[PDB]
Amino acid sequence: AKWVCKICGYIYDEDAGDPDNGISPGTKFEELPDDWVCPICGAPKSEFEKLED
Ligand SMILES: [Zn+2]
Repeated sequence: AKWVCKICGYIYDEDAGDPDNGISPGTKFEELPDDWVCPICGAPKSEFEKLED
């Protein structure tokens, strides 16, 4: 599953994960932290659109 920031235009890839902020390659969107926000703009995951999946 790929996600996107519908603010800044950043992207999450549940493949590539996010070890940068303590995500492993194969973590899910809503299987992220509560306090997981945008690594860029600081928009919480509430502000992250999907790429349809
Ligand atoms: Zn953002």
